[PDB]
Amino acid sequence: QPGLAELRRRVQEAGVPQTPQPLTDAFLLRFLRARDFDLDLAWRLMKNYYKWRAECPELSADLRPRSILGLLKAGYHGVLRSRDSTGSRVLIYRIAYWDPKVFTAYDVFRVSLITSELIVQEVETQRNGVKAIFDLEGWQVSHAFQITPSVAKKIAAVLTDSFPLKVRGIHLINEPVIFHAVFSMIKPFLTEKIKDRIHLHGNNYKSSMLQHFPDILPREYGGKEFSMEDICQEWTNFIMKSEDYLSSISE
Amino acid sequence: LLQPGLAELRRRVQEAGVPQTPQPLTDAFLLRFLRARDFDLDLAWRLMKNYYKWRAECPELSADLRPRSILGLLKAGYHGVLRSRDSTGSRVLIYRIAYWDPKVFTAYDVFRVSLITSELIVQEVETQRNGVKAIFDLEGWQVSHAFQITPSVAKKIAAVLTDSFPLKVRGIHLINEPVIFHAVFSMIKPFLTEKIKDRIHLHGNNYKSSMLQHFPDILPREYGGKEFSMEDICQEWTNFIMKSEDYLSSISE
Amino acid sequence: QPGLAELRRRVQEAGVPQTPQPLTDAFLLRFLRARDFDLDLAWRLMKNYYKWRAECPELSADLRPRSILGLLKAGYHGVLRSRDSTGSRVLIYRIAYWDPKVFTAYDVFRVSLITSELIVQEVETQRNGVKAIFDLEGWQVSHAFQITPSVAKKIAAVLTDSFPLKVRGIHLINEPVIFHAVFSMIKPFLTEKIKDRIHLHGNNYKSSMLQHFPDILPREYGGKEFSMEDICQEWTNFIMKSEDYLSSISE
Amino acid sequence: PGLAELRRRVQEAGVPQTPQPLTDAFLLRFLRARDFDLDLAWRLMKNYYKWRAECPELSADLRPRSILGLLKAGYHGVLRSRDSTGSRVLIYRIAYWDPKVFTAYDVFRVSLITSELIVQEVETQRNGVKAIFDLEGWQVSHAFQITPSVAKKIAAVLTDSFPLKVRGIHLINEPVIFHAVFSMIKPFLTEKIKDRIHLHGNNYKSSMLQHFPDILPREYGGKEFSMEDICQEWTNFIMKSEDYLSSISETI
Ligand SMILES: CCCC(=O)OC[C@H](COP(=O)(O)O[C@@H]1[C@H](O)[C@H](O)[C@@H](OP(=O)(O)O)[C@H](OP(=O)(O)O)[C@H]1O)OC(=O)CCC
Ligand SMILES: Cc1c(C)c2c(c(C)c1O)CC[C@@](C)(CCC[C@H](C)CCC[C@H](C)CCCC(C)C)O2
Ligand SMILES: Cc1c(C)c2c(c(C)c1O)CC[C@@](C)(CCC[C@H](C)CCC[C@H](C)CCCC(C)C)O2
Ligand SMILES: Cc1c(C)c2c(c(C)c1O)CC[C@@](C)(CCC[C@H](C)CCC[C@H](C)CCCC(C)C)O2
Ligand SMILES: Cc1c(C)c2c(c(C)c1O)CC[C@@](C)(CCC[C@H](C)CCC[C@H](C)CCCC(C)C)O2
Repeated sequence: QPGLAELRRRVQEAGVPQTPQPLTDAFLLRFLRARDFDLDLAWRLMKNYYKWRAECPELSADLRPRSILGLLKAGYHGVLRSRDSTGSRVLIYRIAYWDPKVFTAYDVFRVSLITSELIVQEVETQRNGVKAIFDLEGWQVSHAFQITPSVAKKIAAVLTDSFPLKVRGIHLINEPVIFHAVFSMIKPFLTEKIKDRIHLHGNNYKSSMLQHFPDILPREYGGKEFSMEDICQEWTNFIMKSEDYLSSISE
Repeated sequence: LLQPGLAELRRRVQEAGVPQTPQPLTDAFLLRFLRARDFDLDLAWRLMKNYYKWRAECPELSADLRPRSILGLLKAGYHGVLRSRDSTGSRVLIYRIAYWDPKVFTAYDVFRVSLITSELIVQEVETQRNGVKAIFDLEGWQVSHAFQITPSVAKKIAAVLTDSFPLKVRGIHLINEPVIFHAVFSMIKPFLTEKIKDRIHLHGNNYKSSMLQHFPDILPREYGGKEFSMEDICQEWTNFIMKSEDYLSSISE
Repeated sequence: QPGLAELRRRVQEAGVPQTPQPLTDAFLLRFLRARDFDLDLAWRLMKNYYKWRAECPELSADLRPRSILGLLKAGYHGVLRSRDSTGSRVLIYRIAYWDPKVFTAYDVFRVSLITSELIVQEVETQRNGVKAIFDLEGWQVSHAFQITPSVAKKIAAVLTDSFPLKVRGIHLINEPVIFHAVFSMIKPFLTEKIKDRIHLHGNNYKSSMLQHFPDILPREYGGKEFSMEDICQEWTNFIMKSEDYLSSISE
Repeated sequence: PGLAELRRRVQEAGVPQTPQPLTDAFLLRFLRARDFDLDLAWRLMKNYYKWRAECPELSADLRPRSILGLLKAGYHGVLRSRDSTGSRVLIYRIAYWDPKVFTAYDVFRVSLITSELIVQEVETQRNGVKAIFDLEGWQVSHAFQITPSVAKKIAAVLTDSFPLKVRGIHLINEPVIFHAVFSMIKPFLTEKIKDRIHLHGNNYKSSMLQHFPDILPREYGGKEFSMEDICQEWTNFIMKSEDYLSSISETI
């Protein structure tokens, strides 16, 4: 790979912490692939990733799952069994299974960080990226109370050059009108390729979702072969089985 | 062959001193109000007082009903009326925002097009009985349109729609509407009865099948019909307004 | 009094609820005094009041103060010891002391209903009305989340023709600049007189407020004699002392 | 040092060699704008040329004759003195922008012209600029000119597409709607960036005197000169620079 050992010379001569993430070839590949081996942006992303980590100890330091197990058990999150036509990983998040009384927005954010770290190891996921589907049915004001400006800036960074993962699609379903109306305002001021990656489907999402993701959705969203229950429990399994590797890369 | 409440309405009108010009207080004219409220005399009277109150408060809309000043808008293709009534007998009106040039015409000019049309169709007994449905195609909506809809204009649209014109409004259909219209609808909903809320329909960009449920076999080709085009009915309606200009003069101040 | 006899008769003819608030002459005089003994206006107000009460049982049914005692102890609300120069009762509300995670907009609205039911018993308050000062310092997006269009409609009603108290002044201090844009949207839907009774004073409110309320404000707002904390405590003690009277007029 | 590596990349990447000559002084604008951080300077340089190629209707022509009418009207002046930190201080008056005669692009070109003139000053490269926008007389016709397209260009030029450090943006007499929306945008900006944006409102005299003591025109609190003075002085400087501005413009 053009820049496999080349990039490590920038890593050594800068003084990047060797722990908790061992600076292996397997770890350094994440950053190059995440920018299509553009060595220049790969280095900015690596700096931004560790900058993001040093800025957020309450989030980035701890990847140990046992703390957000209740959320996974409640069925907040599952990853689809298959990749989409572009080979991207497809993730589903379900707002109605987040209890703001029990779990804070930072706990919920950790779930994405955990999943992101496990799937980023997959080569195809590095090349093809991820698409994320947010089912906003069950949105309460108590959820909104949790999304402070500080939380929103962290969502922003992690989706744009602060994590070694291409975001290839953000899909919202069952959003409140208020979400769609505000987004309508910010939409025209966004770049051309970015507003091609954000999709607000509303309540009548059936067919737009099938255009984007044929054959691979759970029954709840128009598919025919499995349910959210299945993939949630499956993904919950994968995370708890990987809890040791997750511990070994924590602080 | 006495009409319920007509004799008494004619007396209340006289005791209150309702303006005799520009529109004469014929039986035909009074009956507009009674029919709009299904012959409930008290409600027809409250309506009739509201109608004159609204007119007096908005003379920059209500005084001049002559079409000449708004001919450009009709020529552009802003407004047409369907040939057929819907299945409940309503007149069906179509307004197309994309043919309103806001550099050229103000919100008040556009509003006058609706007043002119309403004053013409309210002469029909079947329209008095069965009301109107209006379809707004909001494709091509611009910030220039939004800025013309000042809080003042919104109040006069609300005022005129709230018990101030003797036409029953049986349905409002918006198609191709920007998402913000939904937020605006949410803000106004608590001020509406369930009956009225259920008459307002925002269909979105994928409106064709939903709007065909309401208007089978009578829409122009552009909206899923197959017998005529929008252009045909804009021309025909424009024609009719121009032939009615002598009448429209006589009911102007 | 002009119209009391006719009102008594109308009350009887129309089947106005006799419970939980008994239809004494004193109660009927609230409606007459609120409308300067204009019978038709007083009758209209009375009907609007019962209409409002029936539309909003979540607000009107319960005037028991125990559920909102926490808000009163936090220092949300007090009433000035003196009337203003025109004989109006003067109320203070401090948004910083409403925790929207703990109290809903409906709980906060109920505080005003309780206070209003208490002060409307005063003949001078019926004659001279009220002024309310809202200190919006500490306003958060989370206070905004609770002000739905439904709540906005109830607020509008009670300030205009659905509650038998003349509103002689609404003063906002430390209000976010956004309130001015909201005020522009609302103005056409209000008459010249009511718009004239709404005052937004900003962060530098002290001299403009003193023009309206010389000598009577607490120290926090430019007066000299007492603190907000004193008047919150006094008003809390009074609301709780009145708890049986309040229970006696609750459904 | 950092200059040598930048020059290498410039030759390697095929950075356009015209209209502006790629001198050591030209490259130093980019190094100084990012305090000699080579990665940041090179990124800035790349963004600058990218911005020019996407916006040739703005970037190709810096000749001032097309916008002399706007200068003569009193739209724009530069303070005779730098501020206490050495920044160049620019004043824009929306009242004197007739949006029927000049587009937002015309008005934007004035700022491009002023910027290409002051970036030549070493102390300006080092200490950046402050800009004051007097929004008295803001009309709906101005807002119509500010499309999303224009908004994106303004954001780019203020952030990472022009080699001038923006040290402060001051708005005075702004309508409520600027303040209302900005208050919604405020919490999402960084701490450093938020401390560089200042909305003074209608009562601005004291707080403006704080940031710029003894250097402002009479109109904004000073005593030594008028806006009209510095408008005319700046207009005459721009026009005396018209050959220079041609030399850094593409051919016609
Ligand atoms: C300025 C934006 C106004 C706005 O969006 O305002 C909306 C929000 C939420 O308000 P709500 O009272 O919690 O919920 C509303 C009621 O359930 C209503 O009865 C229902 O309509 P219906 O089902 O009876 O027809 C509405 O459905 P939609 O119309 O959304 O689909 C629902 O929204 O408030 C704001 O977010 C407050 C914070 C600013
Ligand atoms: C690397 C990575 C992370 C870390 C990630 C996501 C993706 C696609 C990633 O690639 C998507 C979700 C997110 C940003 C976590 C969001 C946490 C919040 C608390 C979710 C709850 C509610 C939101 C109001 C829902 C809308 C979110 C979308 C607009 C992204 O975390
Ligand atoms: C008697 C009568 C009148 C007078 C009338 C209408 C109807 C159904 C009537 O029966 C509907 C249209 C309206 C209110 C005129 C509207 C004029 C404005 C300027 C149109 C442009 C833009 C609107 C923001 C689009 C949507 C409006 C709907 C929500 C009504 O005039
Ligand atoms: C009889 C009566 C009631 C019942 C009353 C008030 C007055 C003057 C009355 O005379 C004023 C306050 C109000 C309308 C309750 C307000 C409840 C809300 C939830 C307060 C919080 C936030 C408001 C967005 C702050 C601004 C309020 C003013 C614009 C009124 O309750
Ligand atoms: C290199 C450079 C350029 C090129 C520049 C500015 C500055 C400080 C620069 O360093 C400031 C102004 C701007 C961005 C051009 C503005 C053009 C528009 C059409 C002005 C009119 C109206 C604005 C909506 C007023 C407020 C703008 C502030 C929010 C910046 O051009």
